[PDB]
Amino acid sequence: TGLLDGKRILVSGIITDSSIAFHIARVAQEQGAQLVLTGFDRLRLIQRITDRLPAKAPLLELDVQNEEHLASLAGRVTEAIGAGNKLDGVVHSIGFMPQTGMGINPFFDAPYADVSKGIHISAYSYASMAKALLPIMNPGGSIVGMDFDPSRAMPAYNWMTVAKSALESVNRFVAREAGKYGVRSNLVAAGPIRTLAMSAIVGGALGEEAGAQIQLLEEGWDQRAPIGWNMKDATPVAKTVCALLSDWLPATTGDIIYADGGAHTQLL
Amino acid sequence: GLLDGKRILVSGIITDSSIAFHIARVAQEQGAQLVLTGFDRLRLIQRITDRLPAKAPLLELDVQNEEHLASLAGRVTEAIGAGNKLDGVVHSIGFMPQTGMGINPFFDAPYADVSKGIHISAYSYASMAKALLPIMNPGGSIVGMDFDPSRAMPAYNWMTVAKSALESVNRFVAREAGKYGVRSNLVAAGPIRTLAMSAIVGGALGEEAGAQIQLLEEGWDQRAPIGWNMKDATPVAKTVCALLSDWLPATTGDIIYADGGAHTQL
Amino acid sequence: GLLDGKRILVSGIITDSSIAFHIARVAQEQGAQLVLTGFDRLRLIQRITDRLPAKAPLLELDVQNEEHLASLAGRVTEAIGAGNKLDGVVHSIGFMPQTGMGINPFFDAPYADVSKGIHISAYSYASMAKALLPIMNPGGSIVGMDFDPSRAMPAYNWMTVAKSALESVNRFVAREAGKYGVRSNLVAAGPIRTLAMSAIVGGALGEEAGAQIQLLEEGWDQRAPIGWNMKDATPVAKTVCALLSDWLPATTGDIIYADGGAHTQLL
Amino acid sequence: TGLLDGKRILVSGIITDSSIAFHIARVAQEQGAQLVLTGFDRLRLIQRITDRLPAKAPLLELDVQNEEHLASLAGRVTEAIGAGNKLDGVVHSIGFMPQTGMGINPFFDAPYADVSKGIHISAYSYASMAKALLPIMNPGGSIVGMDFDPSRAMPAYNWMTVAKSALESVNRFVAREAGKYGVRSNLVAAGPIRTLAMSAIVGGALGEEAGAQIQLLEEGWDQRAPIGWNMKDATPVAKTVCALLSDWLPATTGDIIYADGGAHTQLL
Ligand SMILES: NC(=O)c1ccc[n+]([C@@H]2O[C@H](COP(=O)([O-])OP(=O)(O)OC[C@H]3O[C@@H](n4cnc5c(N)ncnc54)[C@H](O)[C@@H]3O)[C@@H](O)[C@H]2O)c1
Ligand SMILES: NC(=O)c1ccc[n+]([C@@H]2O[C@H](COP(=O)([O-])OP(=O)(O)OC[C@H]3O[C@@H](n4cnc5c(N)ncnc54)[C@H](O)[C@@H]3O)[C@@H](O)[C@H]2O)c1
Ligand SMILES: NC(=O)c1ccc[n+]([C@@H]2O[C@H](COP(=O)([O-])OP(=O)(O)OC[C@H]3O[C@@H](n4cnc5c(N)ncnc54)[C@H](O)[C@@H]3O)[C@@H](O)[C@H]2O)c1
Ligand SMILES: NC(=O)c1ccc[n+]([C@@H]2O[C@H](COP(=O)([O-])OP(=O)(O)OC[C@H]3O[C@@H](n4cnc5c(N)ncnc54)[C@H](O)[C@@H]3O)[C@@H](O)[C@H]2O)c1
Ligand SMILES: O=C(NCc1cn(Cc2ccc(Oc3ccccc3)c(O)c2)nn1)c1cc2ccccc2oc1=O
Ligand SMILES: O=C(NCc1cn(Cc2ccc(Oc3ccccc3)c(O)c2)nn1)c1cc2ccccc2oc1=O
Ligand SMILES: O=C(NCc1cn(Cc2ccc(Oc3ccccc3)c(O)c2)nn1)c1cc2ccccc2oc1=O
Ligand SMILES: O=C(NCc1cn(Cc2ccc(Oc3ccccc3)c(O)c2)nn1)c1cc2ccccc2oc1=O
Ligand code: NA
Ligand code: NA
Ligand code: NA
Ligand code: NA
Ligand code: NA
Repeated sequence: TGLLDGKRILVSGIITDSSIAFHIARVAQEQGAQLVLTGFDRLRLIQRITDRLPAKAPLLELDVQNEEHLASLAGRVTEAIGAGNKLDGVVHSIGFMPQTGMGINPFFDAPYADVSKGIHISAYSYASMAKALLPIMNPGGSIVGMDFDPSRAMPAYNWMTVAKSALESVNRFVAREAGKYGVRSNLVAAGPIRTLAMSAIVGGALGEEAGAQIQLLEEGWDQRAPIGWNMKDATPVAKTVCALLSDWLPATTGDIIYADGGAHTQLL
Repeated sequence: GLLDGKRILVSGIITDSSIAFHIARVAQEQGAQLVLTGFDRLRLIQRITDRLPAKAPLLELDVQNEEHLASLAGRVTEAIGAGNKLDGVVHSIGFMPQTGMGINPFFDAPYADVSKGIHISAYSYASMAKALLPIMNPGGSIVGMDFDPSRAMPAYNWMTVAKSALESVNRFVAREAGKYGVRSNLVAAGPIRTLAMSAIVGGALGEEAGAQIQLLEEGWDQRAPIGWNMKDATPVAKTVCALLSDWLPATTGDIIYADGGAHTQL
Repeated sequence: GLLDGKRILVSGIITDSSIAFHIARVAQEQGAQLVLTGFDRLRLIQRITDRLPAKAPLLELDVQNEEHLASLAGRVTEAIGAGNKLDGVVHSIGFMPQTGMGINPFFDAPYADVSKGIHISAYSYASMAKALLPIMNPGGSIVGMDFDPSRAMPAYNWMTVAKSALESVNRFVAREAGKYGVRSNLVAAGPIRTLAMSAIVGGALGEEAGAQIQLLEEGWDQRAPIGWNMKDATPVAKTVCALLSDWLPATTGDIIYADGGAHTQLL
Repeated sequence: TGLLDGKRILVSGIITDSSIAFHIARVAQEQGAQLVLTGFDRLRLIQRITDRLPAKAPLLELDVQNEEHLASLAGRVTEAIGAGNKLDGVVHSIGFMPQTGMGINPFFDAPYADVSKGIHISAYSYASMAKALLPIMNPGGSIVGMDFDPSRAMPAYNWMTVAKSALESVNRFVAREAGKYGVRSNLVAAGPIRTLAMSAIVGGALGEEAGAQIQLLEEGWDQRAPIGWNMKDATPVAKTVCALLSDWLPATTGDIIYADGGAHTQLL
């Protein structure tokens, strides 16, 4: 009956009820999965959000820049799911880039310390989480990360585009490691969705250009997408992540699935 | 069932090893009601499809025959009932004359041979979509079979060119299908022992067929981080069923790789 | 001269706006000795090729005509003199019937029309390489013209499919050409005002031809970091001459984009 | 006469006479270019090596991680070429990755501080040099960087593959900035060449397998390449860089030219 019945899945990246990770968790629970959630920094606020999910799920703290949190993660997950049990899926829905690396801030003015922090959180941490969690994953398992197609340069995304290009490369090497465990590793390249990162990181960096730039982004995406695109609806993206967490894409690994309305395949 | 209540047309069954046979079997296991299409050997195809878990009507369809295409939607509507439409369409059809394959020199394939292969293998994806889109429901899905042609390779020769054209046709079919709320995608599969692999590819390789196919399988399984078994079409069938389902609703004009991850590695 | 001493065959001249006319002009300015091929209206084509800076023999070549292809190497050898070989070949040929283009419905193009377009626009790149590789020197270069078909777009319709096929053919021609020490590559150009743009692409757009080309050009120039001028074929002709030269000796089966960098960007 | 007659070009990345940058400089000088060279750390060795070039060229110190070197670079180059003169070309031929990020060292065991150093030198510095040098470049100018095709994961290249994926993305954004000055930015993806980085960095990280792994790489590359490939010959790569520095690829920017014998377009 449920697409993920009997599956134990770790979902990182919930910060608000608009987070892509919130919708992934909601859809996964609706489909029978038992979740373990991870949150960063504002744990009291995150628990208030995760209480809105269909079912209870333990929340563990994880700052991906914190070596101690990573070294303890597998043990804390095992305590949450019970000794002897393993995870079937892991969702990396994490990203960050300082303001200097985004929007109308000049591309050449982002200092390396800022870009490095963004690449650490947005790309290297996909390898860090796989390293910590592969030893407690079952064969047939699935690791999924979130991508924003960085094949071409574009306005505002700036250094986050470089971090996503690095993340696509990391995913191909993580697939080589995960294959030793019978585990798949893939990214879902989503179209634009109204989340806290889009408003607070992207929107805040666009300044007086946010209104026009985001309208043109939204309109162009919906126009290029042969089936349209609704930036207010994360459900099609959440369903796609759940398809990769399921047993229905068993031969796909080190790859990118586009949940973008088909926009990347069209010029206009 | 993943496809409960869905009405899906599946083309391309010729034997019980056909990729379409496994797609049809998995779709039926998942609750789909099928309409099947077959080319030329209707008596053999009926005997083969009697091995599927459930009954399904078999319609004749030669994609080079304009009359078959012009009458196809009406014949499908008769099989599924007036007022009912399809939710899914699977194109699992290919052909290339021997001159366009194997050890036969690339430059020696005459255009009449290449053209026949492009007609059946690439243009017909647009033909089947033209015939069936008027009888598809919104939220529907059209899926075609691909073999990654982004880089030249031994033996695949002109079939590589037909698949490159098929990928381009798929992106334009997605533009037309979107007007109906329908998705169009290809599944690029790794190598599977089928009649086309043995008769068409192996036939054109001559004395080197066994050795070249062994080298292809071993190399594919090595490159693929999760391995690859050419004797098992089930992972490819499951991937097609995922695209026919409501679980990839935002993917269109695209290519899903069901190849063990081989295309992403060296 | 970049091409001093080189003997190069250039197909595809029909008007003095043809991308092939500008490739031939820049190649002659750079010291190359040319052999030209033309289709159908050879008397008219000779009057156009008389506008080039230097004389060049003009040969008839309809790429759908097996007899023309079978005699081509002998006719080229007669034009350049026995004992000499070609260093370069330029394929700057394309055609698609109206049904396969513009506002005409993508599904209404009959296969006979699409097949004719694929024959002329893609298979012929393999035909010309088959006919001419036997009379090419090591270090030589075959160049074809492409229009980036990696993503679908309005109006280009079935010509996009033909260019996707041409890209795949080019990778296989590189395998054959490598046996002769010859490179094979395509140049994916941005939009240039030529007879095919006006008569074929524009012809199939009905009343929207002007609006569509102006919007295509504006968007292309905006997206291209160095800009794009659709009235100037010289940057494209120079790129083809770079591939015909000895300065890209390790590039084959590939695509070089002379499009202002538009394909690598979004606006 | 010369392909680069009258052009003033800065060339970074010479360490030995096998460096790709040494062959780029030699071919550029044979084609009439006037060079300014930059070197890192081993200036006494670099000066002796550059004395083997066909013509004299000033050598300037440049450590791309040193902010003071980058801030003074344009003034130092202007002093070398004369006030009132500007550069027509810039060649970035710089790369580094700590041993943990390469060879048989496990992908997951490379600490972020090591990956970050490698990404700083190998990818971010392409944007650093463009920021420093664009104010002193003429319209019609050209910036070229060196790439190794990272579109697919492969043995041994490990985190350097991630740095090159990031560099390709950086190049597309440097093209947007360089276009404001009428300057092109592109990468050359070269096949394998026996250089100090190949022997000391890649070979060093392969341990006891260095000889066999490099032999298989060379043999396979030459087999896949329709026109073949010679790892002992950097001249085809140097000529390709000179073609991009010339006026003969005037409409190509934010792009990647493959000087790899055509290997990337084939399977065998
Ligand atoms: N919203 C979009 O349009 C969109 C599109 C494509 C891809 N994505 C990607 O989806 C993912 C989720 O982003 P979102 O849009 O849902 O925004 P969001 O703000 O809801 O989520 C971003 C998450 O990253 C977490 N994070 C930041 N630093 C962290 C750290 N040190 N350790 C652990 N977690 C950390 C934040 O706490 C937050 O939960 C990101 O990878 C983003 O790049 C988003
Ligand atoms: N077998 C593989 O390794 C493999 C891998 C990737 C993709 N594919 C693709 O999968 C598809 C199915 O091939 P397969 O391997 O299952 O082989 P198969 O021989 O089982 O199927 C090929 C089918 O094409 C049909 N066909 C041929 N001419 C036709 C026509 N005129 N009208 C209608 N149908 C026609 C045949 O009747 C047959 O059913 C093809 O598109 C093939 O290129 C196969
Ligand atoms: N104009 C553009 O914007 C543009 C952009 C990118 C690529 N291209 C490509 O450049 C090439 C040249 O086109 P153009 O734009 O210069 O237009 P054009 O009309 O000047 O040239 C097209 C040429 O194809 C020739 N041709 C047609 N059928 C032929 C046949 N049977 N045999 C031999 N030659 C035949 C015509 O005679 C003509 O010389 C084509 O491949 C085209 O697709 C054009
Ligand atoms: N050798 C190959 O097979 C090959 C193939 C493709 C691409 N490449 C690329 O070509 C470029 C040149 O490498 P190579 O193979 O000639 O090796 P090399 O060892 O000759 O050159 C590497 C250079 O990087 C310089 N460098 C390192 N850290 C630096 C810093 N902090 N500041 C400034 N310069 C610094 C070194 O001083 C050296 O000159 C690199 O980007 C490399 O990745 C090499
Ligand atoms: O990327 C663009 N603008 C910025 C942008 C991207 N997005 C989507 C998104 C939101 C939040 C994300 O999460 C994050 C987390 C942490 C840190 C930074 C982002 C994220 O990864 C992606 N929303 N706004 C544009 C692209 C574009 C493409 C085609 C044509 C025109 C275009 O115009 C644009 O403005
Ligand atoms: O493609 C290759 N060889 C030929 C080949 C392809 N296949 C898979 C297949 C079977 C039948 C197919 O169906 C059809 C139907 C109708 C008409 C032609 C084929 C089909 O499309 C694809 N099996 N053998 C090779 C690729 C390769 C890649 C990497 C390294 C080495 C390689 O070596 C190869 O030999
Ligand atoms: O009208 C459009 N596209 C059609 C097109 C293509 N070209 C360039 C070209 C010319 C002649 C060619 O030569 C040939 C020769 C023989 C046979 C067909 C074409 C050729 O290959 C390519 N010019 N117009 C578009 C309108 C648009 C408006 C706004 C934003 C984006 C857009 O994108 C479009 O692509
Ligand atoms: O990448 C590979 N091995 C490692 C490798 C790469 N290269 C070429 C190179 C040398 C030095 C470089 O400069 C640098 C500078 C600073 C820091 C690291 C490297 C560089 O960027 C690239 N030589 N050995 C392989 C690729 C591969 C592809 C197809 C089939 C099999 C394969 O097997 C391989 O072993
Ligand atoms: Na749309
Ligand atoms: Na494997
Ligand atoms: Na569906
Ligand atoms: Na522009
Ligand atoms: Na070779």
